Amino acid sequence: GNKVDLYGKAVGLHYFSKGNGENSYGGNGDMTYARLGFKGETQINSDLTGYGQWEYNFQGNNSEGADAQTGNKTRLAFAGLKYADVGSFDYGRNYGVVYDALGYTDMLPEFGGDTAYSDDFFVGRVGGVATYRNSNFFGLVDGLNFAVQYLGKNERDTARRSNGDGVGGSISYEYEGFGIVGAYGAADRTNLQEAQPLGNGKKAEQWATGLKYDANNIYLAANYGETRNATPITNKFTNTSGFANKTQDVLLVAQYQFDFGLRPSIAYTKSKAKDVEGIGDVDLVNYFEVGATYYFNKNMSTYVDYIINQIDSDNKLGVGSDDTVAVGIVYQF
Amino acid sequence: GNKVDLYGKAVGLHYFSKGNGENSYGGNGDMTYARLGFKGETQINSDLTGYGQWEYNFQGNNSEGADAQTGNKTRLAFAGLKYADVGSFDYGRNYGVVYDALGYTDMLPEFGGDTAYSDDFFVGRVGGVATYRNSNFFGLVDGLNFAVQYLGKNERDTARRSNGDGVGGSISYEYEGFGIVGAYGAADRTNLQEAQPLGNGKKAEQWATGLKYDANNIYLAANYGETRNATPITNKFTNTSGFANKTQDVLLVAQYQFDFGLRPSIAYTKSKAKDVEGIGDVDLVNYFEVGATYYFNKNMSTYVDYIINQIDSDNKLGVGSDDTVAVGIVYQF
Amino acid sequence: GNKVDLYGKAVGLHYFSKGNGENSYGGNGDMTYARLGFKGETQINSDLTGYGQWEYNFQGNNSEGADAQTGNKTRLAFAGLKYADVGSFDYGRNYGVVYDALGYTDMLPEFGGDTAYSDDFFVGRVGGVATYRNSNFFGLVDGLNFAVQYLGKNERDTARRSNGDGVGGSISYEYEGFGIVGAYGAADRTNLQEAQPLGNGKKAEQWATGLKYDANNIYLAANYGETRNATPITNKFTNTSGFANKTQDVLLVAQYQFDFGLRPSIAYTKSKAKDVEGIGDVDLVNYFEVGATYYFNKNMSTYVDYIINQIDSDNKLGVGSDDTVAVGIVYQF
Repeated sequence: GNKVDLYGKAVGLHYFSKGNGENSYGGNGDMTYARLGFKGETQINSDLTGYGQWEYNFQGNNSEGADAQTGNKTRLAFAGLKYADVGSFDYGRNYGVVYDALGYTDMLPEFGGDTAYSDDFFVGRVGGVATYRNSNFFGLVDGLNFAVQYLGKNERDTARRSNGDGVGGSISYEYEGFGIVGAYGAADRTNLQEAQPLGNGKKAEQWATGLKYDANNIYLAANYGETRNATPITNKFTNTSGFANKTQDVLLVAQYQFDFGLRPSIAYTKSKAKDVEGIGDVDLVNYFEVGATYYFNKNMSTYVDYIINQIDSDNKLGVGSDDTVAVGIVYQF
Repeated sequence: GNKVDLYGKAVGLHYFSKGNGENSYGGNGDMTYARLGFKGETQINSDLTGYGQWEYNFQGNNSEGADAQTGNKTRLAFAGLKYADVGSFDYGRNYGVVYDALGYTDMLPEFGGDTAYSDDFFVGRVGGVATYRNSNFFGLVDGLNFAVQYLGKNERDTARRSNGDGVGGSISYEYEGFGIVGAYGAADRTNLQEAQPLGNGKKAEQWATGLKYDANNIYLAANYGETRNATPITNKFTNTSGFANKTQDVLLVAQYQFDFGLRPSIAYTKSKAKDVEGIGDVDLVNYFEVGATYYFNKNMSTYVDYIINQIDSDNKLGVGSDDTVAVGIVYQF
Repeated sequence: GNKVDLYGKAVGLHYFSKGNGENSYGGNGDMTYARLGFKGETQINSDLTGYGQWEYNFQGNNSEGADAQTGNKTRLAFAGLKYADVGSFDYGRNYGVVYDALGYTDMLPEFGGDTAYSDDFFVGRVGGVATYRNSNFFGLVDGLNFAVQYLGKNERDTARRSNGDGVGGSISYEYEGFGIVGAYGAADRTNLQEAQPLGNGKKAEQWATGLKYDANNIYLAANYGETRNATPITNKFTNTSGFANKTQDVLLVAQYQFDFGLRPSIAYTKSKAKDVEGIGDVDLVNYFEVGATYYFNKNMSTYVDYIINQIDSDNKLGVGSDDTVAVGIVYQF
């Protein structure tokens, strides 16, 4: 009793931004890519299931010469066991447990989910996490789920992609279409992260809450959160980098799914950094979004996503101020 | 109604050239490799189909240490829609539209197709092309096909793999075994390509025609074409590089497919560069070919391909003059 | 009549060693990874089969930034034909023919098989080998198998991953649960390998014998062998490297497979280098092993593997002296 799906997609994708767009939200040019993965689950006995998943990203916008591997990576690689009502345990490269909140708004046709950074403690995909999850409180409270996650230190060659040991968890409750969630994690920073000019402190912290309504073809969600010493940043003026001492983040989304397959979307996102060395307060992300995806069926879709960028041109860190529109065509299986 | 094929091959492949063969057509040594891809198509309704394809090359002749990734790349990555008789549209990394002509002779057991360079405007696979294709003139003229293709600028880190914006197209007509085709495209060159010592001008151009007979187990084809500022070249003496101001190219092939599975092949190819800075005229490619593939069935084959190289030893750009023979064994699915 | 299996596994894997473990057997930290491959065989006729295989390793312990590709590689890539009782021939990247002996002890839950180095002449996976194998002596002697293998020179950018031309072979005999095997190969060393400070001589040689009992849920095996100028080594003091002039190697393993799925393991391995320039004799590997794998079924397992490391802290080459324990969870298909 094993079921394994090989799965994947090919995404023709193009970004339009003015001139460069070295000063835009998303950039400019061909951004085509493809994903390949497997996900499998085996029924060991009536109460026990083993499972594994691996997912890889292959850029489609590189040449076949020396730059062939740019932006190619494993996204996920983990395996786990799930026991009757006791919970599931998995270990590997997987989603940070703060993403249990951030996933609420990470729903846009192309962009969005800006604070769910990869290899960034608990907000995005990350290496070496052991994750325990429980559904419906051991089978006793329908709708009430929680998780705890242990993050092992990754002392890598850059501060940006490193972390120390840490712990995080999440609790959520869902009831006839509504959902609420909170997630928090904290971890040591490594000596290399500390040596960065930007950000100061021995612990990283990230938290977020989420509210959503997801029924009757309507999708509405909001996320609010803060981080300490955890959001990666760069000052394009001094070419210095590191982490924001604090940030406060808000993300809102509203979508509707029409039976004929159109799914319009609007959204707002703002992330503001505070106590940044040599700057003080400074916006990281600030935009409105209008977009749509058209689903032809479960295997084919197309979309447009427009980021009306509200970052101003005198942003003190050099964050791009121009708009970006993406257009995509997607075959997936 | 989705059909997706995972497909691939493992190719044990060895090249024999004298000494190095640093001065040969093809080189020398192990050239084993494998390909993995998917290709999928979904029937959206009776008249509309969505489709996607991704294909990757994994060299099999690298070690498992630092050189593990040499020559590994995505070859194709695109998705598209095809509507009743109106045409097909796809976007991504795909074959340049001049390959609609060059494919006629790109038929040898191992070598051949020399002017179908990758990441070279319209002659080979290339990034960021939007391609429209029409079969049988909207359903009105059986056998008459055309295409137009829009190439978005790729300002990459090398001249060799860069291009500016451009447009190309092709028209072909097939009738009881005979086929004729023409294709032309033109594009801006980028500032980096212009700064190269070899080749001068603001536009690249490539064109080719093709004639073939493909029936009764016979395959015969010829391609003639020219390029301006588009064929990549190197002078091994001065170690300078760039593009040939002009080239003129001819490719001929003849093959026969015996029912017992042997498919012998002979061929001629010559590509000559003109107005090369500091040289004038100079051959790029000039050889005869004799070879065969033996098909055991649709999944297994073996072949030998011998390139009787007619480049002379005093070639002014340093183009290799020695012969090369390849021997391959292929399992594919 | 083609059968192709896509296959793979996701392995959550963690190593525990004291402090660094820069001075341990196995290291420390997340070592998660995934494998993807295909293996196919086509029945050409009643007596002839074609076959191909490709296998790749994707690390799961890298970040998605610049280090994304570390430790990623093709492990195997070859294709072949197998004729009735005459034998099989394949060419590509495959197991060196000395591994026909070393495979006997390469059976531990995580570690073990220490002398089966990759890209190391005939002991491990290697590029450009043509391998002929015969089962049951042409169909005439049940249980008696042999092989010969031709290794083409690989002049790569490092000594460690290079080799010259060579030949190796193996002969084995199996009879109601017992097996005996011998394998030997020799090859030229390349000029780059010769220029290394460690190891001196024009030929590499590697041989090994094996004995095993494999029946009634018992597994016992021993391997003994020697090498000349073939085992790669480093002196962490002088930061010099190359090959051991000689080594002598022994590997023992004993395991039991309980019907309920537990498979305990114990093992001993010692590899000693001799005539090392500026040192004389020096241990390379010396440990005992205790471990177990628990198989839930054919798709799911977990294991622990503990290396009681007997290398001392004053080892003259700087070989790590500390212990390592690994813990893994594996989903495979």
